Amino acid sequence: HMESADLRALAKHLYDSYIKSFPLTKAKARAILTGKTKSPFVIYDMNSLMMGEDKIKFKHITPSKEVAIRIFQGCQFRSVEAVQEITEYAKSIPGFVNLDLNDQVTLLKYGVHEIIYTMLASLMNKDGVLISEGQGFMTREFLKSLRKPFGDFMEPKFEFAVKFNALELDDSDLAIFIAVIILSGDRPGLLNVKPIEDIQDNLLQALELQLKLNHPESSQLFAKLLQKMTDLRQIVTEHVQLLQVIKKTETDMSLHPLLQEIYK
Amino acid sequence: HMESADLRALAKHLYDSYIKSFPLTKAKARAILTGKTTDKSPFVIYDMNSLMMGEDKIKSKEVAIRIFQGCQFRSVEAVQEITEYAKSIPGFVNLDLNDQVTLLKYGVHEIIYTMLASLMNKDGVLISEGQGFMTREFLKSLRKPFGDFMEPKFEFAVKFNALELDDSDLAIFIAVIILSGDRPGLLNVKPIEDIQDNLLQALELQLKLNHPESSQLFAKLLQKMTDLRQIVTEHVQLLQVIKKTETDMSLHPLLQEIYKD
Ligand SMILES: O=C(O)c1ccc(-c2nn(S(=O)(=O)c3ccccc3C(F)(F)F)c3ccc(Cl)cc23)c(OCc2ccccc2)c1
Repeated sequence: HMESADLRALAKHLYDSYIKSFPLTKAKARAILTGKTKSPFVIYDMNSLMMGEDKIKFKHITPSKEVAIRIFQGCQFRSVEAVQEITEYAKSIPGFVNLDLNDQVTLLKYGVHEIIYTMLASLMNKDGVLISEGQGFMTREFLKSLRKPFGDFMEPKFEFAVKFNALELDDSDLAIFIAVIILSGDRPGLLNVKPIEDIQDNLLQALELQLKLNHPESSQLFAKLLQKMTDLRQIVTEHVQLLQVIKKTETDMSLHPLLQEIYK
Repeated sequence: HMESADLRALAKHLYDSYIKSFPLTKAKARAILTGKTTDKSPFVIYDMNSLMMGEDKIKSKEVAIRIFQGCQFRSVEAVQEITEYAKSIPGFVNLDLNDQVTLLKYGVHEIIYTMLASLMNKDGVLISEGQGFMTREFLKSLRKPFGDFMEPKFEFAVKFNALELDDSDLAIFIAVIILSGDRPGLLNVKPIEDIQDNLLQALELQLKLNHPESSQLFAKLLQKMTDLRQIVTEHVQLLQVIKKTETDMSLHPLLQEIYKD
């Protein structure tokens, strides 16, 4: 199908583009989280949150007065930013911009949720999550302690991330894996599935070789990573069901109509 | 890590046990569905009266209920066949007893829909050990919530069947599903994942030898476990609607235990 040297070329192409499109790489985030590097400002309670916004000025925690909502909303602000970074990255995947324009939009629409969850694990450990390009760190305990349903909104993301991180993928692995997710030929409404699965076949070959060369001791890591695509689809659907319960319950949630449109 | 000849021995073992455990194979089912055989033609059920004639030929309540009850009777039989097969998977019966139960609890339904695809084409499904064939249209036309019970299984089967797996492939794939270390409540994840590693190596080699032109079939088959998980969840939500609506309607004790939690 594809020759080994071409698969290495595709892997390197995707890695180079992944570094340019995403500001905070997994390699950099792990340096911050482990204490192996300007320590980030830590948000662990209500007062430290108040000081963090006053001193660091986090752009997702600014002008809807209740903290739990403010944080919940802040997460959606960052997610919308991440969609644009993922969209730019996808343009670098060989073949993608040659696809039918509606199919490109469909692949991004249904794939960004899975990729956001995947890449959020890079920024997490069992104790919290990096924010604002790594300058802040919000503790798991503070997040889980948010009232009513907002506390239980955050914890599932940590539970997935802890399991996903046990695979010990690095950025060069993740760049191919993210590409594989985007090129899923089973998204609803696709007009021309054939070139999408043709590209995914190439990407899967490149991921397989990448994993054997970069983790030669990690038996069947390729298979195990593919099994995580089950966890991703399952958690996205759960996430959707969680929002719908918020939307139908919480009357303090309204933003400026123009803001509501941006985050539709 | 395992040797090539050891992986071929494991595939042959599993295929052998699969033939012993499941009376209606994919190979037999396809001979029935494709026809050109006067000794294996099924009686076709497409409406009430042909169902009426079916009782006499294949051998007191509402039709949609009788059909539903029939599936649960067959589901219990399938759980029995699947449990027999699992005991033959090297290492399974050596596991902690609670884990054996847990793997079966969460695995039997994913396997049932996998092997049900073998009995399906786009127009209907074989029943009663291949003697009957019930049309998709007739099933979809059942009243209440029962009409929508089967259609998602058909939608999966049509896609899954496009992979063109045979029984020797499916024997390893089914084993991989059972030995899933991510089932909730498992006590000893590590020995389960050691077994699945061997099974995954064996499935990979099997697919390369038996489908050499079918690029990345291994990867594409594993992505199908996502479709399986979704169908189980849909089915469970349908049962709960039934439990709260049909209060004269009982489930088999074996089935009730599987669906608890
Ligand atoms: O930098 C990043 O790469 C980054 C990306 C995403 C998120 C985040 N998004 N969301 S989300 O809005 O629910 C959402 C929306 C659409 C689709 C998926 C999701 C989601 F999968 F993740 F669940 C979150 C919910 C909980 C948590 Cl802990 C994180 C997120 C992110 O959070 C950083 C953050 C944390 C606290 C306060 C402010 C910012 C960072």
